[PDB]
Amino acid sequence: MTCDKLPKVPVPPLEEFIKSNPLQFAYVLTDTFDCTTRVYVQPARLSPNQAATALDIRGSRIITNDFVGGPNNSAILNNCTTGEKATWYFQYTNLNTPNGSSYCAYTCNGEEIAEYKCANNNNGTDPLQKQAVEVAKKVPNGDKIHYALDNCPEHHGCFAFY
Amino acid sequence: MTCDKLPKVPVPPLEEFIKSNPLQFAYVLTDTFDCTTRVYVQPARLSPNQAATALDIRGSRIITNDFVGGPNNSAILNNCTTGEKATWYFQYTNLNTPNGSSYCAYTCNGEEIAEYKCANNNNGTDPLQKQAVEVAKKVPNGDKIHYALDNCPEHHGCFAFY
Amino acid sequence: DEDPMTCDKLPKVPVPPLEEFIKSNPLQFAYVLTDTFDCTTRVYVQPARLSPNQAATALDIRGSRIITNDFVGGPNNSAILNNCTTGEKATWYFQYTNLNTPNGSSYCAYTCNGEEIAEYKCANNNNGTDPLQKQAVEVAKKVPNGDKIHYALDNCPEHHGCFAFY
Amino acid sequence: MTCDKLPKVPVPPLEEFIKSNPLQFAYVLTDTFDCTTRVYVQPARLSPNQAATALDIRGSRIITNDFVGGPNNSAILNNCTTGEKATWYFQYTNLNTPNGSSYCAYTCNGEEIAEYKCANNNNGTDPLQKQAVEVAKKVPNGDKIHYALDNCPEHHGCFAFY
Ligand SMILES: O=Cc1ccccc1
Ligand SMILES: O=Cc1ccccc1
Ligand SMILES: O=Cc1ccccc1
Ligand SMILES: O=Cc1ccccc1
Ligand SMILES: O=Cc1ccccc1
Ligand SMILES: O=Cc1ccccc1
Ligand SMILES: O=Cc1ccccc1
Ligand SMILES: O=Cc1ccccc1
Ligand SMILES: [Cl-]
Ligand SMILES: [Cl-]
Ligand SMILES: [Cl-]
Ligand SMILES: [Cl-]
Repeated sequence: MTCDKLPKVPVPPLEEFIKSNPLQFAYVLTDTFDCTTRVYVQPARLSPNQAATALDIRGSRIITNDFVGGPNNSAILNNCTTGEKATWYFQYTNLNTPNGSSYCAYTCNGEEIAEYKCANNNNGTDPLQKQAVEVAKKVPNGDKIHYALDNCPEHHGCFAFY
Repeated sequence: MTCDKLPKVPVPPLEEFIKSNPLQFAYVLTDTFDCTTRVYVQPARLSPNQAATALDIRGSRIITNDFVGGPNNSAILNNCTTGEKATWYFQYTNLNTPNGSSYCAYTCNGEEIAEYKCANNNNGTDPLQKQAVEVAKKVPNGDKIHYALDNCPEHHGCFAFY
Repeated sequence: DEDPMTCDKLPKVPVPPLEEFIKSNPLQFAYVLTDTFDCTTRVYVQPARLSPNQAATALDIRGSRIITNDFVGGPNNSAILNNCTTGEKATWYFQYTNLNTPNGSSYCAYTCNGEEIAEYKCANNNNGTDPLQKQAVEVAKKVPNGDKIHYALDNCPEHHGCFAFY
Repeated sequence: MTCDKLPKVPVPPLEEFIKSNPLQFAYVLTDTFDCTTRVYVQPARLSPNQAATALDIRGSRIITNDFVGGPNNSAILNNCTTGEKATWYFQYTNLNTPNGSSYCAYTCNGEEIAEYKCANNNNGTDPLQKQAVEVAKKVPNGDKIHYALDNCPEHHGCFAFY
């Protein structure tokens, strides 16, 4: 019912995310992650810290965050343009089923949800994603969570990018 | 001597490119691809044509091209923003050695080279990349081929993004 | 048809006559990119009588702090700024202006770092009620680096008698 | 003789002040207003009280006072930071001549001059400014009054600001 008490499933192995690539966010909190494609990237072989990278792609715009495991099934993100950190958790994951992948992740501002990302690669047909959104929408600030794929730009021959 | 008669090695399997992720371009033709990270993406599970996607990331800007294999060891690109096509080839590839990956690819304007991209994930240490750049520079328009990683922006805690 | 995708492709309307800006004084920045220009009031100033270069000045006022930039017209409907404190220059443009309407003034202005937006200032004097402003912000947020653009007027310090200053 | 007996010329229309923007203070009492530029601002469109604002700008610092007309050719100020009040008068004004603008204003501690400001946009060439300063100095505490543009910071390419 409040953000700090939401579920926190274990972060799947990185390989499970990469096998899901690319995804799209079906539901998000702020406007930032509307009409967005997610790509996960393994650490560079010469990276000293071996952090993976999450790519949030909206047309010609890209938002990049290295991330690593933290306590309590957290993912600690480092914004690659600013160096600021954010602590994220997974409400649920359901990766690489025979009907594809979905998950919902979130980051808190105390008892408020500061951001929400529900990703899938199956046109939003995972029944888990429905249940999860309904729960998160009732958390403080979660009234803002909305469907993120209405009236997105037209494509020019590519399926996942525009 | 001329672009049309450069080497055309077999395109490696996609998984070889993905296992090399992420790469940087050490030598390019146009300055669009300066200070750039390359990430490859598998086709979306629901994508009708099953085209892979090359991501060309320069700080906060991303260029995306779907691609599929064509005749004569070619890759056919589809710019996701404009819908413009281009036929590309690999001069050589050397992916996933015990010293990492490098390759050089090119597209032609008849006998001149229109674009050149030499990627690696080993700080430019593959012998083959030296040989291959010197050859491509000697072709019509390869005077414009330059080292692409001079004076790039400073990072904020991420290894391969800025 | 489709929004501009990089900062270099944003619209560039004519810089209104200085006098239209001065008649809009003072304005507040509803949306900005860096945090520097949160809780900020804009005042335009004509060139001084004895100004050798006849540059106007934009004042960005945050409580008891001020940032100042001389500006002059440039090619392609640019304004070229000179930071009065550092001598740093920057080429700006207007995404739109809608000054001195029956519902007041708004505009949005920007400066690019190539294809990314480096700074963004949307000002108004009508409590953010201009529909043009809202659509301008949506377009600008979508270019590289535009995700940092944010509402700039939350949790600003308490005033002590004055409407536009604090 | 005494501050309470100084001239009190009419407050010029606000448009006359704004047409004079910007000015510098050639003489002041307190060193607070040394090396200082004056800018006048019209009331905000939605200001309920419709007070104008006087801006005192010294490098990167600014003092702001809302002001309205009051009894006896007075301007009543409201410090925007402190909420504090001052009653000021004009000793003279000489706005928008063919040689530019000048004026001198003052506020009193009874018979002592509390603060004094003489502004101009013509490098202090207005004969009226000379005579008005000479007179102000002979007032109790008017010994403090000094040429205020000695030893001011160097500029970085702007005429009226630093
Ligand atoms: O953007 C959110 C996120 C969450 C977990 C891992 C990577 C990224
Ligand atoms: O059509 C967009 C898209 C992107 C990623 C996954 C699935 C669909
Ligand atoms: O950017 C060029 C390229 C070449 C081959 C495959 C994918 C992309
Ligand atoms: O060679 C290392 C490297 C650096 C940046 C991005 C990708 C790879
Ligand atoms: O501070 C931004 C700016 C832009 C155009 C004109 C004046 C100021
Ligand atoms: O929108 C009105 C306003 C408020 C404070 C300062 C300037 C303008
Ligand atoms: O600071 C002095 C003053 C006097 C009259 C009007 C505005 C300001
Ligand atoms: O350079 C100082 C200055 C400031 C305002 C008006 C005239 C001159
Ligand atoms: Cl996520
Ligand atoms: Cl390539
Ligand atoms: Cl501006
Ligand atoms: Cl004054």
